[PDB]
Amino acid sequence: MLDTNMKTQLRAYLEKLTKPVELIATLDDSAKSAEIKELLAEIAELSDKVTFKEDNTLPVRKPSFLITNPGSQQGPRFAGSPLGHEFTSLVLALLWTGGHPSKEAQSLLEQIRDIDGDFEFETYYSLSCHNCPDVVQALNLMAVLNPRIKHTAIDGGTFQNEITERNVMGVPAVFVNGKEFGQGRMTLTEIVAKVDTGAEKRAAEALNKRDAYDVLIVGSGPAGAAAAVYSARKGIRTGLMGERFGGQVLDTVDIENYISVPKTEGQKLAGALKAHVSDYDVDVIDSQSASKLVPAATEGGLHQIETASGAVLKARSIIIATGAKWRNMNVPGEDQYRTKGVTYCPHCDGPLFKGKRVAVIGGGNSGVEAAIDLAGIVEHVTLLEFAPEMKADQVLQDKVRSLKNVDIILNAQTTEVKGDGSKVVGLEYRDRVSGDIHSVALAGIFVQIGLLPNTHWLEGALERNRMGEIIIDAKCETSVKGVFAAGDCTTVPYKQIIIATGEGAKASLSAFDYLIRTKIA
Amino acid sequence: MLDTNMKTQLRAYLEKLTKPVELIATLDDSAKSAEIKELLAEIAELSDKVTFKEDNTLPVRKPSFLITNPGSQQGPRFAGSPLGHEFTSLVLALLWTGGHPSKEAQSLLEQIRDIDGDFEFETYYSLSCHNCPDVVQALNLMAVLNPRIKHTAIDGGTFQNEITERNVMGVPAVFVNGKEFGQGRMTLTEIVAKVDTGAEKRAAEALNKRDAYDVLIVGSGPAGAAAAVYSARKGIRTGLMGERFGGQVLDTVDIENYISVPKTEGQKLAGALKAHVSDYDVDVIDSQSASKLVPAATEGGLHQIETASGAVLKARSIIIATGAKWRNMNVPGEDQYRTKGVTYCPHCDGPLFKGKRVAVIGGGNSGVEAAIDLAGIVEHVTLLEFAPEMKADQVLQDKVRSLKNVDIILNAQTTEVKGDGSKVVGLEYRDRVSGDIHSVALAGIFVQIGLLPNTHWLEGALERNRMGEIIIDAKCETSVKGVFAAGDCTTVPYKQIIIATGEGAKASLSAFDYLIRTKIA
Ligand SMILES: Cc1cc2nc3c(=O)[nH]c(=O)nc-3n(C[C@H](O)[C@H](O)[C@H](O)COP(=O)(O)OP(=O)(O)OC[C@H]3O[C@@H](n4cnc5c(N)ncnc54)[C@H](O)[C@@H]3O)c2cc1C
Ligand SMILES: Cc1cc2nc3c(=O)[nH]c(=O)nc-3n(C[C@H](O)[C@H](O)[C@H](O)COP(=O)(O)OP(=O)(O)OC[C@H]3O[C@@H](n4cnc5c(N)ncnc54)[C@H](O)[C@@H]3O)c2cc1C
Ligand SMILES: [Cl-]
Ligand SMILES: [Cl-]
Repeated sequence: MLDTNMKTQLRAYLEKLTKPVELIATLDDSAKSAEIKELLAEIAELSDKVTFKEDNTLPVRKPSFLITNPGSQQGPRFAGSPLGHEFTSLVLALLWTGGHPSKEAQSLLEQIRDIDGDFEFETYYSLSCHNCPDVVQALNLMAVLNPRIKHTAIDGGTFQNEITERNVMGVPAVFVNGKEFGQGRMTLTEIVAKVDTGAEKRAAEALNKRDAYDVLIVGSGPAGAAAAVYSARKGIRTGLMGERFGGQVLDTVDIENYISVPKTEGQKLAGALKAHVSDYDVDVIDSQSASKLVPAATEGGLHQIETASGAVLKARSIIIATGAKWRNMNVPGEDQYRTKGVTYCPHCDGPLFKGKRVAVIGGGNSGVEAAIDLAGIVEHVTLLEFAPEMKADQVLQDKVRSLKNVDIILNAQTTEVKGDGSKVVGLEYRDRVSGDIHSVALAGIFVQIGLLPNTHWLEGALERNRMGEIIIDAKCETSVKGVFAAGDCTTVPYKQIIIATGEGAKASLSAFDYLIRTKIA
Repeated sequence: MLDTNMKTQLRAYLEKLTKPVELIATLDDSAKSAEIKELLAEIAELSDKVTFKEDNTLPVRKPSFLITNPGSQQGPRFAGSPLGHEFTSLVLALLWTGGHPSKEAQSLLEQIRDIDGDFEFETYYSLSCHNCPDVVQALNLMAVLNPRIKHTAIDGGTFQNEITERNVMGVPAVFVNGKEFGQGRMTLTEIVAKVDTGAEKRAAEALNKRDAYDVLIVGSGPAGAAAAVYSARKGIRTGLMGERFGGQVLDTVDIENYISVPKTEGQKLAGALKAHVSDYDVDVIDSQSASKLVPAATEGGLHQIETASGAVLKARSIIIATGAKWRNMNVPGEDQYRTKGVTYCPHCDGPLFKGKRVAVIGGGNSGVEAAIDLAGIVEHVTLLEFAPEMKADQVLQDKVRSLKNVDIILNAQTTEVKGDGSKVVGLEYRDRVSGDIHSVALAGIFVQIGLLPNTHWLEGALERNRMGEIIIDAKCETSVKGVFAAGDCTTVPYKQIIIATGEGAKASLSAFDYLIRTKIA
């Protein structure tokens, strides 16, 4: 059943709905059906914009419910329990249906809304499974975005019978129009690339007719832009493809460590990178997502990059510069206070809180070192570690535990970020041991949870470490000849703009060397 | 005896004398004395500003000659033959005496002119020795700069007797005021550091009383400036010492690959780096040369940096960022056409010569790849390799030998760069096999001979590769705990401004990590 903290979190999330949401259930006399009925009734009382209706006559699984807006039959459907690890999947399905935007690439969202064709997806999950959430969330978002795409996420614990009849060997297990589609972790980009394989739009057909490149750079944040300038300066045929030019820089509000520029803005630096790239002959391709790398069958041959849009670009050398997603706490309040107290930048804004109190989320070496540094300039620091013991090396723990102005909370998970509409003013978190919720007043929150390199699409194609970073050497060479990598998606120790531009340059020079050594004279 | 090409080169060099030079010989009846007499008479006929006088009554070795200006007794003295590998040492002694400036650090020159005290140096060399030239040249420059410093460079082939009486075991062998001073390769900085050890000036005594730093950065070109910004942003006590702020950037005229800046000037970028560093609390120390690194005796202890001026700075961590000297052809015309056709930049100015002819000096992988690239955009390329066979990998040779617009000259050494007062117009070089001199008309010369990392002062203290580059890993860690390195003085594969600033940042973050792990709480 929903426990007290899930109800508290859900209420906070739902205050944000801008459009009404209706939960339509189809139930039978089973015990599980009674749990679902009680669950939906409990969710509906948390918000004025959410209502519960039941129609036991519909030709759908029992129990199951549709998440939609009044007056429509559009939306994802959950068959069985949507709690456990799918709680966040349920929260997102409610918020997106209620008008909340997705954080996915805008070009990807647009391609999903334009998908032609009918696709009925079904995904089997288990409440304890850790990789099902991403898959369920990706397909639910597609169903919210395009009425021609249906999705029913099925709880394997409730429809145990189906899992044996259909040979499901592991979760998450996805079927589309009756046939196996995929198993295991999958990103929205990879799902879209696999399903929208028909006559591609104008953009795709055009890309398919481009001549092969001497170097194609994938991703256009600072590392890729830097590579593009260096390559074009050598006069070779250069392609730079990416989702949106500028990478993380574009949305950054204040930057004070891009060497030689005391202070600039994300939009202006991104614009300057664009102007530097436009000073040369570079084919800049925007609004495209690379979905697959197919290595050259021979030395001096061509590598291929497939895109989500269905096109295939080809080149003599490749530079991967897709960056990384920066992990969130995923709690109510976080998005709203995104530029008003919640800080994700790895090495900035500390002097901003001199004389104030802050928190650091994460107890690994970076988290503990971030606390030690902040302790030197802020009035106070609260550090929250999810595990029962800090993960940092011993020597760091010993030093952080000797600082009077720092408090270490173990076995804790943030449950909410509080504000007054203008700035952050506190956070609430939960003691994993006892379930109790505690509050703490503060002006800043430094999230230092981790990074998620945008490299899943390269799985099995280039060697990566356990965290997903592409392994490179000093020359930015990968495990595949002619393929290089630069920036935050690689094993480079620190993630900064000036570091990424320097890596992009190195990768471009290595690719140039590789080209002269292998290109036919 | 002087051969025809040495006479040709010397005549070209001496056209540049601005002040008259007098060669004063003291000779005996020996055969070697007759050679010296003929040599000096031959040099004096090559220039209106050079005269030969002999005074066999002076209390100096026979044969020997003083290189000075009329009316003075100041200058270096050569005892025996000044030819063979000392030819360039003789050329420099003539030019400096004739008013030509040294390319050494200005602060170093100033310290030499201010040396108090009398020092009579003697250096034994052999005509075939390869490391004697630098030592002889360093001491000769000191004697030209300060009358209280005398130097007599002695040809061991002529004074064979002395070499056995004084136990000389190898050359170069230096004595000062009668006592052994040093043996082996030595730089001017290291010689000055060892001889000027008295009551240091005001600057030094002041430096000695500075508190220990949390990080001291040695060298203030782009890598060191970047490190300084990153360190100060962490709020630690940061010192940045260097000879002259800006490093190679300061004298660069046009820069078009500093990412995000389509085009700027060396003076302006250097100024911007200075402004970024001044936005924080960094103790910037100029006009100082590090001469020795003394590693901390214990973890968490202090490393020491000794300076040529006699001071000792100390710090918990050190970042070495001293860059590299870029090798020259060392021929008449080169200096004068420094910014007018002769290009040393590793990856710039190629499109500048579209439709024109150029040369590339150097046949290693960089030289051959530079030729292949230029061949794509210039009308013609002549590549000169000193050795009898290109050193580049086979695959590169095969490709460069298939390009019709490129000519490869093996067994060659440039002897002169020609111009019309405004721009380069050609070069002459010599065929090592036959001695013949050839000319070639052209508008550009790309020198790609090699780099000389400014790391000799670190010999034996940090591990370096055969070329003198400090070995580092991805985190910029060296072979000594708490000492990091960044930029052109390290093993980083490519030497560029944007690459160096990114490395400086990495090194600063690694030093910060090291500091939190070892500094007492
Ligand atoms: C909120 C915030 C503030 C920050 N502030 C600073 C700061 O002040 N100073 C600083 O130095 N650093 C800062 N950083 C870190 C800095 O932004 C990164 O280190 C830098 O942007 C990394 O550059 P990059 O080129 O490697 O990758 P990114 O900038 O991530 O760019 C990669 C690009 O590739 C795109 N892409 C991803 N996958 C694909 C695919 N499959 N196909 C095609 N394109 C794809 C991405 O969408 C993106 O546009 C900040 C980071 C954050 C999150
Ligand atoms: C003529 C020319 C043009 C160039 N043009 C470009 C270009 O357009 N774009 C580009 O990207 N790159 C260019 N480069 C290369 C670029 O300048 C270098 O890669 C860059 O300056 C390296 O920075 P650095 O900080 O490592 O070292 P450097 O700039 O060399 O600076 C090291 C500093 O340390 C000082 N120092 C040395 N020894 C000591 C000591 N013992 N104690 C104290 N201080 C010391 C040096 O004198 C110097 O000031 C050019 C190079 C040359 C020679
Ligand atoms: Cl940052
Ligand atoms: Cl360059």
